[PDB]
Amino acid sequence: NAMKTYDYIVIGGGSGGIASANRAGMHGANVLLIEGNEIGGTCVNVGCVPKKVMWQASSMMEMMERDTAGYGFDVEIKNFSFKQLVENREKYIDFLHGAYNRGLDSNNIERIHGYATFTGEQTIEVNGTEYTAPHILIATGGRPKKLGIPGEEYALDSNGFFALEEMPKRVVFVGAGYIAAELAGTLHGLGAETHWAFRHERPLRSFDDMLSEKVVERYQEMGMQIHPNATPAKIEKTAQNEYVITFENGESITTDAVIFGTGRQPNTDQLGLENTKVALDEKGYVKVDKFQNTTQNGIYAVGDVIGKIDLTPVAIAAGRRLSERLFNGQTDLYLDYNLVPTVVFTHPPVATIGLTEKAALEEYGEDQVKIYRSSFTPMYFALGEYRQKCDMKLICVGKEEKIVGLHGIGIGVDEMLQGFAVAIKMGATKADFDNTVAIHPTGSEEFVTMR
Amino acid sequence: KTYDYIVIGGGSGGIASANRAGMHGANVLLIEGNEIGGTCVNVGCVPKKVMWQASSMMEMMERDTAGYGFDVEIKNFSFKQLVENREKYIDFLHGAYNRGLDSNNIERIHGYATFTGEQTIEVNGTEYTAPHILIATGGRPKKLGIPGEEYALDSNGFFALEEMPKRVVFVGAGYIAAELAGTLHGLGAETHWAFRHERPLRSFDDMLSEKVVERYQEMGMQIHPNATPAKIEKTAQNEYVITFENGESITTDAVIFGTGRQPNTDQLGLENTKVALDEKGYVKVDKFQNTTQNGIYAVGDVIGKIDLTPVAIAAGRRLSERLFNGQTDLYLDYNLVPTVVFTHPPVATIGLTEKAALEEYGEDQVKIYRSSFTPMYFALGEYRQKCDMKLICVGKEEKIVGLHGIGIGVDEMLQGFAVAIKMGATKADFDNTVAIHPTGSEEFVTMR
Ligand SMILES: Cc1cc2nc3c(=O)[nH]c(=O)nc-3n(C[C@H](O)[C@H](O)[C@H](O)COP(=O)(O)OP(=O)(O)OC[C@H]3O[C@@H](n4cnc5c(N)ncnc54)[C@H](O)[C@@H]3O)c2cc1C
Ligand SMILES: Cc1cc2nc3c(=O)[nH]c(=O)nc-3n(C[C@H](O)[C@H](O)[C@H](O)COP(=O)(O)OP(=O)(O)OC[C@H]3O[C@@H](n4cnc5c(N)ncnc54)[C@H](O)[C@@H]3O)c2cc1C
Ligand SMILES: [Cl-]
Ligand SMILES: [Cl-]
Ligand SMILES: [Cl-]
Ligand SMILES: [Cl-]
Ligand SMILES: [Cl-]
Ligand SMILES: [Cl-]
Ligand SMILES: [Cl-]
Ligand SMILES: [Cl-]
Ligand SMILES: [Cl-]
Ligand SMILES: [Cl-]
Ligand SMILES: [Mg+2]
Ligand SMILES: [Mg+2]
Ligand SMILES: [Mg+2]
Ligand SMILES: [Mg+2]
Ligand SMILES: [Mg+2]
Ligand SMILES: [Mg+2]
Repeated sequence: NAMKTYDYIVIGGGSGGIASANRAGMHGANVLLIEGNEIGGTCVNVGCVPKKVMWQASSMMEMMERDTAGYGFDVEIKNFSFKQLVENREKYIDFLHGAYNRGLDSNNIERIHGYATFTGEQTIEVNGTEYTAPHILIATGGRPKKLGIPGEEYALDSNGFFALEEMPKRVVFVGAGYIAAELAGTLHGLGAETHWAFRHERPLRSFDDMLSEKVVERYQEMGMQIHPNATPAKIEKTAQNEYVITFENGESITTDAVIFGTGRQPNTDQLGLENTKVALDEKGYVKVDKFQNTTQNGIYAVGDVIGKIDLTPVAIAAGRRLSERLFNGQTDLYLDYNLVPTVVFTHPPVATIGLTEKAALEEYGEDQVKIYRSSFTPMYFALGEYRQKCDMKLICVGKEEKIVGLHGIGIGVDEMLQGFAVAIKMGATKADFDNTVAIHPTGSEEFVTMR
Repeated sequence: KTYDYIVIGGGSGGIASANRAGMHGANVLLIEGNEIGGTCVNVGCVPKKVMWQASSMMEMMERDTAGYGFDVEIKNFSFKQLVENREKYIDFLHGAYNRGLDSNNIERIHGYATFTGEQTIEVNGTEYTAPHILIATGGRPKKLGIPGEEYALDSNGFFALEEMPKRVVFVGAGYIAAELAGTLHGLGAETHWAFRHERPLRSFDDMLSEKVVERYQEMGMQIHPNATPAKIEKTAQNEYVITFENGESITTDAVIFGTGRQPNTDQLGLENTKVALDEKGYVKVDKFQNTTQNGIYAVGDVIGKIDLTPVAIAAGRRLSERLFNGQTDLYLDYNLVPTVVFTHPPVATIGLTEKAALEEYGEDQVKIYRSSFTPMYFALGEYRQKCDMKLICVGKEEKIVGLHGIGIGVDEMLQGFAVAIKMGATKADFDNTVAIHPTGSEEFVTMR
């Protein structure tokens, strides 16, 4: 009957929760981890992992259809089974569940399958029983928002996309963020007649202009239909087993599926926070200080639920550093949220870190900003007729030309960024790049040979 | 005639130095006896990378497509078309290099130069002089030196191929043999790789040499260690038999070798200068690329330092900045130069090997971080190719003195890490950089 006591209770078994629980357990803490759905959270089950698998498949189909002849190959794709692709993808995710469970076991983590709700400042309830600890981590992540139009029951969010076991012949993606950009490129590369509709002149408005421009340009060249200045009005199911999505501008598209990515919301509703001193912002995100402390001593928060940078490695690092602080005496340790690198898996991929050109100009002024810009055809395309471009930009500030932003779009940029992120975090200048000998022949060398 | 600068060799180093000199107003003469662009453009980095790409594409189609739900058939593979297309691209490069030389007012002569005096050279029976002369003549393949050597092909012979041998034996332990072996193996040839010692790639970190062999063996390449070539004989059925000193013999359609290169200094007329050569024939130079004779300089493969294109280019450019743009103290640092080897999968390396670090700093000052994982790319098929990474750290601060990796995508990962390492990155600098997920590159910043 008495509350079962632990040193640490982690609510949510996703990127942030698993990382924080494991690190606390490694340091000898008696840890309880609570997950209501599936171990691994969003990234493993309906996020980064399945997205990357599908991207890889779509890239493979594109390479085979377009780039093989130039290298002397006459290739025929006798069949493509989207169903088998999905089955293999899900079999890998099941394997990941096992890998994560073995990691948790190695760190002596005890787990509960169910949803937790606070019942006091240091007490939660799940499946009828109460548990208490002096340290509780909220790592509940987020979930998709609804489309909010008539016929939305016919549309699919990202979860709906992953639930697909057959590919639609025609599809309309609604949204301007990286999720819509990535998923649109995936079904398009796999052969669906693909439309991408977004509200303004351009999508990916938070990205550097070079990147938003080029993602659209590259997709448009390969045959994706772009519908800018398109606000959804309604989705109608017709008598012929198909849908018609109409926009406020009057245009319409007949399609087999509508997939939307119009924002996510934090999993703080029905968490019982009224029983704590944890404050939420207007959007429902948990307020935290630099140390991941909520407004109540004894409760912490990391990951998507705090509404800062919604990436798996951020949640992981925030969670690990938090456990080092609480259970390994690293009293002053915290995660720096500046200069976090991001890769977006468009076709080709995008790499970005630091400030956009417009943000740099606003912060430092035109007289203090110098932009280096490069555009070249990767050697990979030298033998075919399709000359896809790779575009790169370095944003430098002051006499010293300190790099405050680096952006690129092109084949292979997904693997080029990590090292440059290290150098930029260290305060790299244009001179530091220039003094590093190039590696030839690679696309990466173009970053250190810009004039 | 008289010029401000005479450049002997129209390869990576010579073109780079000549263009930079012309850009600064020097009257330049560049002499090239063969093809503009030298080794890298014609019979090196460029065609090597093109063939590697074709090889990787075939391996991908045959092995990795089923896992992603594709039933694919390679109906035909035309090595002849691949080479035609490759050479068409190289011809385009010739044109671009020539346009660049024209833009910098470089005069060119097609012929082989020989020194006749300390500041005078001869080409096509005519003499030319200049107060500054750059030797950028590069190197060439060594010969096998055994009976039947004429039946084998060096790397130049490999690029001269317009058709592929069905069965092939690669001879040599260096990166050239390693790369070419992987290329023909991925393109379908029954491939053997024979080298003199227990392992190849002996100048590379042990993790890299060991894994290159392991990865190749797993994919069906036949490895023959402790195999010193003895002879090659042509049989009555128009096939070759290469025999080694250990008694092994292999019947094959071609023997391709990479047993080292030698500097192009022997027919250069250096007896007419004060330019000294080392015991192997390399031109001796100081940190500023000065030969032992004032007025003559040398860059690139001919100096026997780091035989890479970007090194030759940077040495040549900086030399021209020093000689023609008053950058008196400018020189190229040859430490921490990054290298990528296009094996299958590729190899990335910068800094010291584990053994060199241990010898230099001592066991109690060296800490090694290792990572081994299966790239997600391979998660859906039966073949789980591994990616292996190593960070070599020194002292209490764990300064990174070496970084090594083998696996898919490492070819594009290295450049940025080289910048950080050149800046003096520590393990803490890597740890303090947020990872990018999902990528292979994140494993470099998350080792424990
Ligand atoms: C389509 C898509 C693609 C993405 N691609 C990438 C990418 O390529 N790279 C990248 O870095 N990031 C990517 N992300 C973002 C990444 O998935 C998230 O940033 C990350 O999953 C956040 O981790 P988290 O621990 O905050 O939340 P989650 O991983 O969402 O975990 C929260 C967990 O808590 C559980 N939960 C919620 N409430 C309770 C409760 N009361 N009790 C018990 N359990 C609860 C949920 O079931 C969930 O499993 C992507 C996201 C999406 C949607
Ligand atoms: C198979 C192979 C693959 C390679 N792959 C890579 C790689 O991926 N990355 C990399 O960085 N490096 C690579 N290299 C190395 C790179 O090609 C060389 O380091 C680079 O070409 C050296 O440039 P250089 O100017 O010193 O000599 P070269 O490029 O060889 O140029 C020397 C030129 O001088 C000419 N010449 C010689 N003597 C005379 C004379 N007396 N008069 C007139 N002309 C003369 C020759 O015809 C030649 O064109 C590779 C080399 C080979 C053989
Ligand atoms: Cl973990
Ligand atoms: Cl939108
Ligand atoms: Cl911008
Ligand atoms: Cl979204
Ligand atoms: Cl040049
Ligand atoms: Cl050998
Ligand atoms: Cl070697
Ligand atoms: Cl070693
Ligand atoms: Cl060699
Ligand atoms: Cl490979
Ligand atoms: Mg499942
Ligand atoms: Mg709300
Ligand atoms: Mg002139
Ligand atoms: Mg002979
Ligand atoms: Mg075959
Ligand atoms: Mg002669």
